[PDB]
Amino acid sequence: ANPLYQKHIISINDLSRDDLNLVLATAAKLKANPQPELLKHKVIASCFFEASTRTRLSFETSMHRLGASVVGFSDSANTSLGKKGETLADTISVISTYVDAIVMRHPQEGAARLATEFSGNVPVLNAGDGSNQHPTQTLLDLFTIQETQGRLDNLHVAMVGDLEYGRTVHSLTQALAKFDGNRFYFIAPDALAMPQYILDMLDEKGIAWSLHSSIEEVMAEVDILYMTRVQKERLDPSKYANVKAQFVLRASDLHNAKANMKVLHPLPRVDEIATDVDKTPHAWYFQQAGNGIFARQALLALVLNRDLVL
Amino acid sequence: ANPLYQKHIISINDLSRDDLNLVLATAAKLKANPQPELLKHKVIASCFFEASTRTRLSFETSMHRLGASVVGFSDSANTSLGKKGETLADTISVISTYVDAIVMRHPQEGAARLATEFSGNVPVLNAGDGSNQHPTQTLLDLFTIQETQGRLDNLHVAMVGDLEYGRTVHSLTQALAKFDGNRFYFIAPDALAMPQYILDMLDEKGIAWSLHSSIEEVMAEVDILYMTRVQKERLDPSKYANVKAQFVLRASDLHNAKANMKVLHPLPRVDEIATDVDKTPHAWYFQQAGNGIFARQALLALVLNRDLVL
Amino acid sequence: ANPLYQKHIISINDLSRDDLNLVLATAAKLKANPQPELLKHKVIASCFFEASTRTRLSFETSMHRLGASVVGFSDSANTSLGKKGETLADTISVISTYVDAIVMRHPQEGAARLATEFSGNVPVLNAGDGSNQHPTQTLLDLFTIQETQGRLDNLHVAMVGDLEYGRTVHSLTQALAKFDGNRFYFIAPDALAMPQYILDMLDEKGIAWSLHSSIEEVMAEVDILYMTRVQKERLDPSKYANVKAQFVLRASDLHNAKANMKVLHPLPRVDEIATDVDKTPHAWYFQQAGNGIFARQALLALVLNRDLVL
Amino acid sequence: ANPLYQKHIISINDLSRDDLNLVLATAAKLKANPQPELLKHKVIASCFFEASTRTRLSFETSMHRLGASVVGFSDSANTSLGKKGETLADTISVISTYVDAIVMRHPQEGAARLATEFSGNVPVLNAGDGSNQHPTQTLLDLFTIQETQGRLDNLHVAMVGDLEYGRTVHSLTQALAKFDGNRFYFIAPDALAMPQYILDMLDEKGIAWSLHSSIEEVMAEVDILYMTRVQKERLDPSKYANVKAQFVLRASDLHNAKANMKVLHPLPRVDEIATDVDKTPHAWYFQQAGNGIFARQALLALVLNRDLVL
Amino acid sequence: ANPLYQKHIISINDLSRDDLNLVLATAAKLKANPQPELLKHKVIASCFFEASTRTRLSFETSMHRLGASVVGFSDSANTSLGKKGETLADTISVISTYVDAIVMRHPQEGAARLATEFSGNVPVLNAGDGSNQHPTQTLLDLFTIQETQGRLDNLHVAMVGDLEYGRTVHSLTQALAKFDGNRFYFIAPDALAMPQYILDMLDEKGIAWSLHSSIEEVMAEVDILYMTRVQKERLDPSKYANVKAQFVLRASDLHNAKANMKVLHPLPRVDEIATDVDKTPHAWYFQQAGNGIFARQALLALVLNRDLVL
Amino acid sequence: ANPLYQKHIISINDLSRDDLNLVLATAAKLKANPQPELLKHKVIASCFFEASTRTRLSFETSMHRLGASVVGFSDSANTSLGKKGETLADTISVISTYVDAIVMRHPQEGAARLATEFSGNVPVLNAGDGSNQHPTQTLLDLFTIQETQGRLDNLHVAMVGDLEYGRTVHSLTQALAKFDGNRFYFIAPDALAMPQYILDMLDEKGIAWSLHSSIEEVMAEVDILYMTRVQKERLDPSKYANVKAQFVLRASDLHNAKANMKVLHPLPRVDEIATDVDKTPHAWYFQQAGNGIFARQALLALVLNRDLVL
Repeated sequence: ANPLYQKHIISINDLSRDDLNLVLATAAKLKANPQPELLKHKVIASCFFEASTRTRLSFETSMHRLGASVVGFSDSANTSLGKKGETLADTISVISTYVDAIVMRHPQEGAARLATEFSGNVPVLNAGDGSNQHPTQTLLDLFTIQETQGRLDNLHVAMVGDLEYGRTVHSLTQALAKFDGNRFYFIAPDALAMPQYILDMLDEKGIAWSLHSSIEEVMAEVDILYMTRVQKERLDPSKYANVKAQFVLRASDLHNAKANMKVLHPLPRVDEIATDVDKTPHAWYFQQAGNGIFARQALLALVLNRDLVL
Repeated sequence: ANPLYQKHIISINDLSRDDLNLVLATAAKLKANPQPELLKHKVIASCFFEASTRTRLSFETSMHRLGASVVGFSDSANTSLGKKGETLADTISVISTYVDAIVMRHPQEGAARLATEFSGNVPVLNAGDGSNQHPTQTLLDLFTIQETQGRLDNLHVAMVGDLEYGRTVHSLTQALAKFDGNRFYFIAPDALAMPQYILDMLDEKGIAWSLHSSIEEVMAEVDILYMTRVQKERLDPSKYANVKAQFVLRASDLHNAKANMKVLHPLPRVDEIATDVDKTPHAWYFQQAGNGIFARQALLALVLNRDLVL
Repeated sequence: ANPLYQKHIISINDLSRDDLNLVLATAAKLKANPQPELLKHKVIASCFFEASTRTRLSFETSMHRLGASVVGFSDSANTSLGKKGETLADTISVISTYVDAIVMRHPQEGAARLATEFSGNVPVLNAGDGSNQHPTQTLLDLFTIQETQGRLDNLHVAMVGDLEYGRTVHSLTQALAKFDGNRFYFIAPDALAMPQYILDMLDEKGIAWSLHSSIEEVMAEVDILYMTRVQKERLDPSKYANVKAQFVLRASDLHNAKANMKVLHPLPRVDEIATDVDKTPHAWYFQQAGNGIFARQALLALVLNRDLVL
Repeated sequence: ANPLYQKHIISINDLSRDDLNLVLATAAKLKANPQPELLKHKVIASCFFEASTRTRLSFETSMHRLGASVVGFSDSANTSLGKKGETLADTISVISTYVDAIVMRHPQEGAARLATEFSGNVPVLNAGDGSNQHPTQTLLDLFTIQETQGRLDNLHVAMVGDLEYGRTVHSLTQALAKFDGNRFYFIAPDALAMPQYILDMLDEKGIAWSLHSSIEEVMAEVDILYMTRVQKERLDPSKYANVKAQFVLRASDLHNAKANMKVLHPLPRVDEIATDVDKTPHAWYFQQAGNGIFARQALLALVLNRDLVL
Repeated sequence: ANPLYQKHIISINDLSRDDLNLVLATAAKLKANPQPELLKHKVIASCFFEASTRTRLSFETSMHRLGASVVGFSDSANTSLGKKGETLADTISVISTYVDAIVMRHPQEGAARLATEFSGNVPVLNAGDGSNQHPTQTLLDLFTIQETQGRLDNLHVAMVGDLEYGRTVHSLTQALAKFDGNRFYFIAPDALAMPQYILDMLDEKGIAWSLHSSIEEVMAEVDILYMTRVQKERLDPSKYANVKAQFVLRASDLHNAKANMKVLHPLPRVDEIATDVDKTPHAWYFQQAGNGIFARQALLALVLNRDLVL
Repeated sequence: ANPLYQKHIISINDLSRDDLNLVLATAAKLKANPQPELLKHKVIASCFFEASTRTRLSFETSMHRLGASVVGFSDSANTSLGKKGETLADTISVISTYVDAIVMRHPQEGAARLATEFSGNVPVLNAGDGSNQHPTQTLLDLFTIQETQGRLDNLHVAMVGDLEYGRTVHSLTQALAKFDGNRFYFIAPDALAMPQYILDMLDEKGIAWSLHSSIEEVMAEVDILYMTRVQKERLDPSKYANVKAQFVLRASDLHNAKANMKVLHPLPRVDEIATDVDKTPHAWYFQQAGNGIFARQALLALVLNRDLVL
């Protein structure tokens, strides 16, 4: 069997570098040469306790593309005091007797991990557990970077926006740190700077990093510019306008940028990326989104199919 | 390739007569001899931004009937924006990287056409865009008429009800006007008569038409009686009762009607057709509904499958 | 053909003992040796006019496990007591022209039966019609009992809880009464005792039954302990606490119980079964749930597939 | 006594020319010299089964100005279709043992009248009974006309807007027609003409009335110009289309008005009266509204105080 | 002082036979000669945390009749489970610095009692605390019995309806039993018998009571016939089945009543008392209701006015 | 006339120091010697377009205490649109013809000020206009501080909590800055610090202020500790618990505090002040609340009564 056969996929931190490459290789294989009948006869449960339509669509598309059958549900803001009756445990306890794997998304952190403890030999794949993990987002991010730079080492990577709450970039930073020679740049409105324990983790690994306050300072020399999504509630509406215009990206900010550089963004965006960057060779956020279905196919394939055909 | 392969289907007006017959022929073929594996390995997106259960059921059935895989969503009225953050454009920009074709229904007019501008080479099929278009409803209407009369030319066709707001009949009128020798009769409570630009278009083509105020005047000599659904809000509730009883159909109104005539209705009905007409040979609205899955199969087949097997 | 081919499945009382065994035998066969392509090319409609996610999930999984395609809908608080335009009849009249079978769940009693009157030769399977029937729940119950005791006759069966409103146990009682040598024990807070017509039916068949008020009195000598779910609204919140602690089950209540005994519960449970019973050999409610997909596979298979392969 | 002592005021059509005069006379008297202790020790019920803030504030203020105490309720979007069990008749049978008079507004035509049949000796005053009557509105209208013109005979009065449903203009016309020599001018968007019973009534009394399509025709001759309120569903975007501006009265429309001309509107207005008329000497709708407290004081005074000496 | 000056009135069970008498005497006094200035310059809070219109109107009217000013609020189907943060205790702590007395009604048993622990020197009067107490309802009941019978000893009183939950009949029975020689007659639909603590209480005091199943048995002997109010969920269609008509009292049921016999019902009534009894001399429920303002005047008078001289 | 006769009271910034003292002196006079007939024969409108029960109760009590009559309304969640038809301006235009003064509370900022532009010579008093002003709150705060310290100058004042959104403290700060020798201490979780323009205003006036992060640092030396109410939505639920325990006050935090110090809080509180501080001599928030009715009496008195009697 391959290392990931029948394993739960809960947290980025539970994966070696070996693992990561394994996933990314499979993604690239499946993207080159589809296997629309790899999971024929499998039935996967798409369990979105917290609605997330862009996430469900991607994942369910991945399932069909492998020929698997899909059942599931999207929950409705919850209701009053939850499911109220059913413990999450009971819920998994039952569903794990219907299906061959579970993909779940939930507002409480740790829910995915909890499910593993009642799912028997049914693997669960975390599609988002509150503010904790979202591994396929990170995996899709990784795959996208590698595909476009040809490598995941010795890269110049910028992070921009709400770096304090932006779990997307935490995860991507963590996983890029299992790679050598990489160099980070963090761009944030001061009271939103990158949480320390990461930097501590970075210094301790010997990872070059620089805190800045405007995209310009570094634009000329980065390979990936990864933007997150600054909110109108987080910062207040007076300080917002006074410093908002550097956490917004226009094509005119790309005059001195490298011909290999791609701009990434987990989506959705609102105003943080002006639509005029869309037409440039740098915009790669839609491409990135597309790659989600390969990252997710890869993961489902590796977990449910004992030996992989590259 | 057939003329429709890889084309967007947005508006009835974008189709030639050739086109229409092409669709209708394919419908008839598929109804006679199913191809439950024609679209095996295709993944279609059922995107109902505005909920419409009778429409989604029909369309999704069509998809499974051709062996395609279906993913999608039905949106929930409006707490305020269903979307707020995401532009429709961004939403299509993303979904068009997951799937092989998009079937969408939306409250704004022009939404489907807008989608085509961001869907790349992914075809979109309009399943209703506000009060503008609903092409598969027209096509299913056409197919139903042809099947039952053997021809789409030189026919005597009645329209009844809310002819001012009833887009269903506008479209059907428009498309029947791409045919020769046809003759219309419009039945409406005066302040709800058929919009003029239609008639202008009809006079200009040399199309015989007569405005009436009761079904009786014409019942004896029509081939199709197509009823729309008069509302309790549109006309007030005092004038309603005073003229309501001629825009209601009972079996007793069918004594002098032709043995070829079928009564149509896009559905649903409330009281405008009494249940006693159900048992008669003229009731064909349920049949009509059934034909929906053939009109829609045909369209999907033509669009996604380069060369058709009649 | 087998006796159930193309038959509607509406009410437990419409089935002979022969029928029941036929279903259960098929369940057992399918569980032993899956037929993931038995219903290939069938399209089933999953119509939940009243939402019930544990019920829909189970049923839809059954469908995909037999290789059938699934379309449907879940309704939103049946907001009020109906779809305001469409009669249920019209709705079935239409749907029965799209699909090969109908699985429906509805707030009004008799809705399933009504559907049969408009569905043509399309079979309908009742997945719950208000407080009347839920036959797959009973069938899954039956199957679960037989599997674990090896027989459906001469058994010692306990029912616990809201026996006045608990339709789950009524049905199970009725169907277990088409078997010989069975002995019941009813445990209820007095003003919630088992409806009489049941008992009348039992005396008239010569069925041994005893009314009790605490689980203890009988625990030592039962083969099945089937628990229902007592509500916080039905009994008021003063009397509740004064007698609640015997309609709650702990592992410590299982010291003198038989090594063949299994505890059942249709689910979900809230507090009526403490989680400490989960780890014991008696807990079988999750197993029971899993059997749902075999009872339900069996029924779809028998109905849609003319001759069965055991 | 006084003719109105202990009488109900339910409908305009129940009041003589004398009655009308008495009310208006009293009104003016009270307006000139207040009697803040006239109803000391009375308790009045302000029963607003249908919420209407403008109307309730007026009525209640009047009660306080005369020294009475007020108790009551405004009602709400009714959960589950009402007090449901409790008849209006039981409600009025009870409330009428507490209080000295009942002022009530209700969504059903005839509610005020039914109250009197159960109120005993407690007079009930109608503040609005569905689309039937609203006598104090009419009385404040009359009072405004009389106060500014010095008279209720020999006037030139124009009604403008929705004449089909403007219950205000029906009432006012009825009333004025109890007086000699008035001449009427009716102006509608063609649609929404005047009820034929009103016109028939004018003819027997021998009263001049003319129909018109814009105000221009009539502006130079009128003494009162009364505008109705005009809903979004009362009319549509299609009949707001070529002539919707006379539906919008502007200061410019007033250049040739007689100096004495006043413009009344029962309020609220949405767009039918432009704010630039507010500054003209003809705008009188706010003043009209404040006269309501005198009409209402008058009714309450006359009805509760045996002999009302000015 | 007077014994009740500055005391809280929370529960019937806190009041002596003398207390009861004082209230009733005062009530009669006030009813006979009003003192509309007795509480001039007092301000009372009418705190209705639970909406109850009938109760609030009565209480407020009483305050006004005694010349006090009223402020307060009626509450609503509570969004998000309350003031949530704000404790009732904080609420009472604040309000009791504004006002001179608090009349409050609350959905929780014990709320009035808790209020007194924070109200300081401000008396609180209980207007309903969940299913616990409703003292003024009970006092108006006693007052009506006393006024019409000339007495509260040596009576023959029948309670009819839901005796399990009829908090009105529990209270009234308790109070009457503070008096000598009353004999009681209880009548239920078998189900819903009287609470054993009440009966046990009667036996110690040495008081005659009889159980019965219809009113016929008892009609010729009773002085008061007190009906409870009876809910749709309190009972069901199955126990409305063979004997539901004695649950519907009709004029015909009254042929042999003593001339003095009065029928009281705390109201509202839905179907349990037919409208044809309304005309009989026995019907006294509306009079009963109007007596509430005296019971309530009385309480307020006594509690706020140091020495109440009749 | 006194300076405030017939003036609108909209914003704290529209009042001199002289004004403030004038209000506070009148408050004290009225508290010492009530004038229950000062406003006899005035009618005030209590217009709460946004509901606020603690605010309405206080204000309405003030009006009754002065003998004024009160009419008004509380609005119901603004109902999606608001009032839809009526412009605020029209609403004030009308109400200002009924009444002698307007007290209003409204969700939009500037609504009070707008009212003044249509209210003629009727004074309006702002009872809260979105997040802008609430002057009677500040005034009651001021009066409470002065009464308990004997002076409004040279005081040591602490502000605690959500100092970024907490308009209550902004206003109190502003107004205290029209006094000499005062010294502030601001206690906040960093991303909620006191808005700068305030501080700028303070530096510019020469006002000593110190930013801190825990109550302890200063407890020993303050005269007023004024707490605001930190939300569970504003800060997120992970960071909340990590720093929550210093914005919570227990009695044990009061060991080294001055014998003149009083703890203030506009109310309501939830957990930010533990109930054990209630019993200490420092708790003054309920007292503070009481003072609201004198601040508010003073204001109404000064505004509607041309010359004051101290």
